[PDB]
Amino acid sequence: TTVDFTLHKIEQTSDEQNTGHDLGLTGRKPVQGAQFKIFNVTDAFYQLLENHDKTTAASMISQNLGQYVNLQDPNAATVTTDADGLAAFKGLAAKTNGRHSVYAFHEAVTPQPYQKAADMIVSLPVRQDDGSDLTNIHLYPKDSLVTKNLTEINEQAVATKDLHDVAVGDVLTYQVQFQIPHDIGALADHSQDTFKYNQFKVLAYMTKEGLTFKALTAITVDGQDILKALTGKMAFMSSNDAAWQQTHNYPFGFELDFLGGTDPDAVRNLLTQYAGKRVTVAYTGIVNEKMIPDQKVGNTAEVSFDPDSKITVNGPEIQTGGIRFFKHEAGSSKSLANATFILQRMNGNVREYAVLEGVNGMAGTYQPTKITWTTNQDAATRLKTSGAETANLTIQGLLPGRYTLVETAAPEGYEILDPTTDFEVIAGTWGTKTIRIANTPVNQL
Repeated sequence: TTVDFTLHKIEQTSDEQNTGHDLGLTGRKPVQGAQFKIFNVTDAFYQLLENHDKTTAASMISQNLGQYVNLQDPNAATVTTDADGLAAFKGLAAKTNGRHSVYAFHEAVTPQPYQKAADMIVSLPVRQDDGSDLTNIHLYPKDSLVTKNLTEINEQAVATKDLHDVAVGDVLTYQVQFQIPHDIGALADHSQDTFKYNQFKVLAYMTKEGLTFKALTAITVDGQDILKALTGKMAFMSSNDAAWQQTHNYPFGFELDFLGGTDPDAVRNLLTQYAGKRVTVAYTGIVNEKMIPDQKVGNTAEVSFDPDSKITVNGPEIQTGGIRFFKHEAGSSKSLANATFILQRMNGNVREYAVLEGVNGMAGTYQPTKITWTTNQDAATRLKTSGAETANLTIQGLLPGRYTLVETAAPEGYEILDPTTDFEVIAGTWGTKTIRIANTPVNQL
């Protein structure tokens, strides 16, 4: 007599069981391209069963399957999940050497950006509220999705999306969610003293200049803050440290390893308490003067447990606005230096004026570290034009929206023509055109 195993590979995004029956239209998301191997573990299971009870025997095999079977086995039948997450092992022996057969299921390959489902075993038979046994046994393995996201801007929450308009000086809270393996505390297969896992590296980075690393806000799992307990027992590094430029050359980022630090055994035990559960690693970065327009910068995140393999996920991109002006003489393209402006906006029937930080010495181009807005007009930063050729006043790090450039003082020898120049900042770009501004020469005597 024979038996079938239908697998229903599903996505997991939270903390979470196999009745053996079909659960029908569950309304959950499938996972295609996950290879599972099958192993008959009957003999090895029953040899364990002499000393240990059934739950203990199963636990023992769940961790360290490669101890009890050969995982790199050509003989072992492999099945890959299809577009609906379906995969079936057909035609297995319901009994093996006089006992009801016990089969194990190892996820051999696990697609991006998913962590593997636990190694599960099934001891036959599975029976119902009438004593009849199943012929086809439905299993619902769970691949935990690795995510990355931008969650807060200046400590305020924001609607999740793939492209965020920022302002220079903004603090951006990013997050990386991922699973703690169910076999984290396990020892290596065929080893008494060495551990299975000896690396648990999370590596976030931008390949472009926009951000500057601030901090590592929190680490949370099961609604518990871990970081406070963790810090000093794990290897940590940001792009602010000189160690970063040796191992990487990414402009921004950080690399945390739980099992790469001073006290890896201590952490492994803590990690085991929440084994299987999903952690979240929050970190902040600040938008610097090197964040420019016509630029979309995301970060990536590389979760890994060895140098050989890694799970890579991408978060949302960020861009910021800029604008150029060309202050000229009326009826020519002669550049006019030392024309004085201030930047204005409305804030609901109320006028505000821009104050720029980190802006001294700068004349033509302005590349501030922050911008704030005051109703006291005399406190606004007075902008000066250069003698530059195609554009002699540029400003960056603005949010998209509507502004007004207000000429406070014309350059000497000239009178103001258009005192108030209304203009729109376009999302993530320098804008449609460089905005020309004429000035009338007064032929003085």
